[PDB]
Amino acid sequence: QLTPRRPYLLRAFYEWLLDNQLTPHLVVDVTLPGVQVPMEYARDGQIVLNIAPRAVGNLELANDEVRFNARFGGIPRQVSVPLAAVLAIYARENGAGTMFEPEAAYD
Amino acid sequence: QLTPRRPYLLRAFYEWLLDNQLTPHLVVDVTLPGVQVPMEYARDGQIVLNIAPRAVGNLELANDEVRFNARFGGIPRQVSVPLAAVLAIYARENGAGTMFEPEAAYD
Repeated sequence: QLTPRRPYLLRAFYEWLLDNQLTPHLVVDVTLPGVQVPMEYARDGQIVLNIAPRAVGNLELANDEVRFNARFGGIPRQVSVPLAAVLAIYARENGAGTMFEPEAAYD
Repeated sequence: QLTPRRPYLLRAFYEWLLDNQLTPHLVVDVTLPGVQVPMEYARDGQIVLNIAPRAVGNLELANDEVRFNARFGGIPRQVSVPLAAVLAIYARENGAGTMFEPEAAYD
């Protein structure tokens, strides 16, 4: 009945990480549908994308999707990750962050 | 280690609740140092403060403290609650929300 909270938590942890001068990495499960990522880096069914302001462009941490574009292997790429497919957000350095609990809306 | 995330979590749930058209209330510990709330309404050490945009003014959910203006008992009052004293946030209509985990920075 109520919307999922995952995108809001993702935004808060993202900011939190940035304020602690950390490099946020999004952990995505590329097995799910709608996931548009550079599969060449996916391994064991999941991919870890650096989403720091520096490393990416046009970042939109929306409720429906996490979108952005960046160059991989020298090729411009447009990335789209349904929130359903967002596993966790960790800092590359320390590891601080969180794994998102499953939610009814993402079934 | 790192700074506390409660402020960011507080902001996210606050956003999440309003987006679901719910009424967010704070649950404050009036026992801690620096808490500035209209004590007349505190009950057994805690005060439930409605923080919806209407029932409040100049709401500031900063990292250090929650500040806002409101009138309690016909008299205009300034509320100020150090993040350390915020126990939980929740929707008055369905109890949706969360109680914050204790964090190091607040000992």
